[PDB]
Amino acid sequence: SITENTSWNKEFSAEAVNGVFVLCKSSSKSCATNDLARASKEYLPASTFKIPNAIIGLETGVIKNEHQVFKWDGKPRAMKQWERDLTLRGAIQVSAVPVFQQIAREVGEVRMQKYLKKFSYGNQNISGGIDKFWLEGQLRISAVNQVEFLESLYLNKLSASKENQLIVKEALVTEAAPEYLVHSKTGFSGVGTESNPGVAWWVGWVEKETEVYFFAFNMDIDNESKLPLRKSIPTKIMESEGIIG
Amino acid sequence: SITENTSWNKEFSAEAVNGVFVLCKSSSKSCATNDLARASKEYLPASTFKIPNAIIGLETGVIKNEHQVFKWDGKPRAMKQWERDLTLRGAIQVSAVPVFQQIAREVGEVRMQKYLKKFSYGNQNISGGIDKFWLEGQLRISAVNQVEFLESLYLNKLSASKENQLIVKEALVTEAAPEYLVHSKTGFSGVGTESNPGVAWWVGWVEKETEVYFFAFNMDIDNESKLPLRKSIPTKIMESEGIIGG
Repeated sequence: SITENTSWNKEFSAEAVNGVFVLCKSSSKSCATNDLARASKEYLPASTFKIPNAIIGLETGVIKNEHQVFKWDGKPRAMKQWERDLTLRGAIQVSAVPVFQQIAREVGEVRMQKYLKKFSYGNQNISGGIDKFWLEGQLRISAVNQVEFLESLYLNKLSASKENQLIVKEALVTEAAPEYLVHSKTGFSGVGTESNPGVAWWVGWVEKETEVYFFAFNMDIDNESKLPLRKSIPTKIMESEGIIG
Repeated sequence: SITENTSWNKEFSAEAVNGVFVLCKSSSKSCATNDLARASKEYLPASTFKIPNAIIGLETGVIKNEHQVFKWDGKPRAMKQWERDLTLRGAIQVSAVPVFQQIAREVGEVRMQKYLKKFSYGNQNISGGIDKFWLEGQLRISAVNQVEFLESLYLNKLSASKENQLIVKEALVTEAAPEYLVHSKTGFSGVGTESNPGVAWWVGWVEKETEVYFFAFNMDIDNESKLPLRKSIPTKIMESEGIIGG
């Protein structure tokens, strides 16, 4: 049961951001958001899709194990940060699209469709090209569905081996302290246009002491300069709730 | 095979210390140390023993899974740091004794002995009391053996399920950046005296870009103020090797 916390809009009004934050304590049965309507509205997942794509790559054997190195062929890539050999974790953490485009091609449409049905992943529409459906195609997922999916992963309840779920979880670690641990992933589809803006995401979970909080944030974005808000707005909200290391 | 780099002794002498650092690139077939003799000398593992103990706990079913919460009964602990409920990761990282003493008791001496044989864990001598052999007992392990054991864990080659090895590995993450990840564990037997020192440890591995480095450090400790050197000396050596920065 999700409730609407109107005070959480304060953090969005300052930057004139149209977006949504969903935060759940312990389980997805206890959630709150700044915007009930937008919470279940579906958007391109962009690089947040690297989470299911990595699990599927491991499940199908396309990715051998957690120590696979994705070698760079020396050919130009869109971001300099991607122009190097990367581990599975590195490729996820730097959001190396071309690595995951090749994984998706090797998985193929039939297997991709099967796993997204098992994972209950959004509208499950992978039309738009096997290497671009999550970037510019027809796939859509809401913030609420992201939290449901992440909770499954946290609990090892996805239809995949526990080993493969654990591998992907360590790849998502982004903040670590003795009694505080964050697993998270960003996404950014691009800037679209003023009338049809892009979308930016931050999704994950926080473990503080013996509690766990699942979260998903998205926002409309038409100016790349606003990108950091995808982390700072959720972080400010979480810190205001005492979720801090 | 392991080579000696005496130029590293500088980093220890400056600060009072008698100790050893072992550092290996890619595998334990490419290792270097400041002191070959001390690299193979065996010392009490102290809380570095939480690594095998946790794996054994999971393998035997004593620890249920990665999400088990170790609840505090309310009775006082040596430290207030531990008078709280802890996850497995928390119990490893705040180095919560009583949690691991109970795990050891439940595992029992016969099973504990069996797993330390499978893991080739030091002198495999667990006499001294089942809940204190790694803290005050007869168990000893060298820095070289620590690296070998950690490399096996990294590769999922210990005699344990891959799932349980993965669970324990996430619990050991202590630093995280996109292309830099550290798994590590400290240990400290106590502050001894100048003539009968305690031992302090830092062991782990660093994944930097697509390379991996295994490490194990120990030092004699006879002054409480010197404890942080267990991280700063290895850090300085690793920085000199180009691992830390760029």
